[PDB]
Amino acid sequence: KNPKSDKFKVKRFHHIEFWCGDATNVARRFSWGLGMRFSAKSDLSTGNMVHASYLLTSGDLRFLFTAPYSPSLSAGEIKPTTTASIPSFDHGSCRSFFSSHGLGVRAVAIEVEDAESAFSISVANGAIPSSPPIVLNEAVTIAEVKLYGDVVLRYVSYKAEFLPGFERVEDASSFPLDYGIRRLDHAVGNVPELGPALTYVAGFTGFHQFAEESGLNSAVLASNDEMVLLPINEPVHGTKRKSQIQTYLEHNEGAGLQHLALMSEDIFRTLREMRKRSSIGGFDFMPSPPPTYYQNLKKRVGDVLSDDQIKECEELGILVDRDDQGTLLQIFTKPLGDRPTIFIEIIQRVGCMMYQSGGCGGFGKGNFSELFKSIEEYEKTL
Amino acid sequence: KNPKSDKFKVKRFHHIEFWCGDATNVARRFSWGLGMRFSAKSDLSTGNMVHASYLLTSGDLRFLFTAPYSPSLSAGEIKPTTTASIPSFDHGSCRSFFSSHGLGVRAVAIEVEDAESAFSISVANGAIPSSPPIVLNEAVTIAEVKLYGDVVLRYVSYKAEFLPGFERVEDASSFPLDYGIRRLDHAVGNVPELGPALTYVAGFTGFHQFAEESGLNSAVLASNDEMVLLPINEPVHGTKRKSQIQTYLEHNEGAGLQHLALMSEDIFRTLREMRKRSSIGGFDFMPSPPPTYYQNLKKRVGDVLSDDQIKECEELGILVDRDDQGTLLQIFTKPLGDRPTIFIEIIQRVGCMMYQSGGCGGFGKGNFSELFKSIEEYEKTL
Ligand SMILES: Cc1cc(C)nc(-n2c(=O)c3c(C)c([C@H](O)C4[C@H](O)CCC[C@H]4O)ccc3n(C)c2=O)n1
Ligand SMILES: Cc1cc(C)nc(-n2c(=O)c3c(C)c([C@H](O)C4[C@H](O)CCC[C@H]4O)ccc3n(C)c2=O)n1
Ligand SMILES: [Co+2]
Ligand SMILES: [Co+2]
Repeated sequence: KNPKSDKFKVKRFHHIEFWCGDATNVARRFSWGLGMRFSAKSDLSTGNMVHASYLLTSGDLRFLFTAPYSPSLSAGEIKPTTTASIPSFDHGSCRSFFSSHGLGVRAVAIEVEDAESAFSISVANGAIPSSPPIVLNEAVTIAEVKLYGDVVLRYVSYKAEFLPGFERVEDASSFPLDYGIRRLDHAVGNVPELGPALTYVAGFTGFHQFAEESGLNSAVLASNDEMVLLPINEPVHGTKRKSQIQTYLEHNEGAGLQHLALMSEDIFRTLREMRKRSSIGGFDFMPSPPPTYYQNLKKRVGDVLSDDQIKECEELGILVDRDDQGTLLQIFTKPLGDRPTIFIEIIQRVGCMMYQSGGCGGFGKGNFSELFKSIEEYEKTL
Repeated sequence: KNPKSDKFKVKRFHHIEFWCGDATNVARRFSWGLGMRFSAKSDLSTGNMVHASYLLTSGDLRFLFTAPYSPSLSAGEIKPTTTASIPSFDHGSCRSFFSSHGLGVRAVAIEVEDAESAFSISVANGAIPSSPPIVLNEAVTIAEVKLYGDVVLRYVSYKAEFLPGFERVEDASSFPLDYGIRRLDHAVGNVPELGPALTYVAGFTGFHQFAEESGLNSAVLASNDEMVLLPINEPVHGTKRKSQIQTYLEHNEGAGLQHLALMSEDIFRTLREMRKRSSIGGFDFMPSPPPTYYQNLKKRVGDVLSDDQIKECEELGILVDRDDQGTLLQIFTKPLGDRPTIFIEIIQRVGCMMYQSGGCGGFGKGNFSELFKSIEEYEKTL
């Protein structure tokens, strides 16, 4: 069931903004590790005395990395005279976020039909305002409401190239890296209590519940065409192994974004390229499932994947799940930074052709049982 | 003249510590960009609840990257019960340093015969104490005094593997990168007033002055065998072009470390490898001198470098200077992070064979005039 109850017209995920201590070093690391090109900038060289912001892109995926300069460079400015290209930016909010949470996602940005109306309707329906609608160069409108913790849901709408005040990046600095990642599939929050978090967010968006012992409860909120997908997790206490959601909350100092799932047009090539770079500046992946997991794939998805394609999943540590509608290939990175908090998921979906409907195959919930069983079978085998 | 007036026995540069917002991302970026291997760690996986510290090495060059965790993880600790592996670390000092200065060098560490005696003699001779001598596992002693700004001169001495509490890094995480960098040649501070800075540092070390219109005055302090080299710069005001030292002080919020000069055993190979990676996660270099500069090298160092070796300098943007004792090959990176503050110099020295004496060829002061003249000649040519 999809009641299509969005209270305002939502299009697609637009970008993700990380708040950083040094945007240059995080952006260069992510660019090499994920195969994302340097696409735009707003910094001292573009007249921005307030913050350094660098945009990486791969297909439709947009990762923004932002850090504050010394407040002294902009001390004579006021908001009417600001040189910041992102008017919601605040030195104090950014420093406090990073000191509290470490490196992580400040903004989950979605493109909407009209950011001013989305902001008003959201707030009229319970959203806590964070930054009011601001029109940039009579061209782009941006507004922000609280999502969970210190993460904001950012609305952006365009009259008709990222944002005014950003400059497109010089070719020599723009190496055309590409490992096959094409768009953001979903963005996942960890919270202490799932119920109130869902009620808040579904309350002000109209997003509906998407139909779907290991330490979490989770549910997924979705827009009308189910292309904006926002899962939310809560911990389950008193288990044998401590909940990874609770470990997140402790190290993150509370709720925040847990993982970003990036859709690849070729998850085999993406993982080959990412794994080649894991130990030379890139990202590391979680430990691979045992061979028993891959023997069990024949019975589960042997009608979807060939023996060679299953063996390729085994070589790359790829996990596989399946819905009543489709099939899911997924893998998780180790944490992106110092703290055991945010990580990345790489994903590719098979099925649900109509274009492919959003969330085809689910989110991998079936792999909690399949991993456990396969680990037990492997332990008993040896 | 070398009076050999060190007040305590100094050996060599030991390491450089960067204070970071996220140590993981800076260390991975530096590793790929400079060809430095992941050598040791002290973090949550080693029992450190206080800070994440990662060590990169190339030859004798040691770069340490350190960031604080949430204070809540260590809130029940006291200094007698600390899990920090670096006892001078303080969450508040680190957060304040980074918020004030951005990414940069907190500690210039030198290996001494006895860190407790070096600390006592330094303080008895005017050094401002920063962290008292602390003996780690009855094996290593560490102590810190202020150098300039918020940069400390760290003393380390060994009874007889980086520091106790650090673990050597697993092979799979340790990719054996190497672009030829072998040791730290010198470390340079920017200060508002050179005179008092020199008098302070030379006062408590006994380091002597090393014998050597463009916006700076500078002088170099050196240990007895002149293998520890600490240049210090001050701005010169009222010039045509604004002093780069003054721009540093403004963006850094005061004095701090300006550049680290890394000696390569093969500066041609180092620059080839670094430039291949500039736009895929590595470091960018300053704009190359005009061809007139390289035509002028024949008259200056044609007895030192062949035509092919001069043409190789031209291909790589390498600068060349010469002493009465030796010849200097050098090049500078763009700033390492968001702010136009710290950068890196790659260097290789020819001559002064006895081993090679420290500082052979000077520090490139002759290239201020040579660059200007060659730019004027190139402008007139076109
Ligand atoms: C090393 C380690 C330690 C622990 C405690 N769990 C794991 N782990 C996962 O984190 C994991 C995740 C994050 C997902 C989804 O992506 C999420 C969806 O987007 C939203 C719905 C629920 C979310 O879980 C799916 C399966 C997972 N499976 C099987 C798993 O085993 N891995
Ligand atoms: C783009 C740009 C803009 C400006 C204002 N200056 C430059 N520049 C330099 O920064 C530069 C530096 C940093 C050095 C040494 O390494 C230092 C020694 O270690 C200590 C003694 C003095 C120190 O200068 C040598 C020559 C330099 N030359 C010729 C130059 O032109 N480059
Ligand atoms: Co997921
Ligand atoms: Co130098």
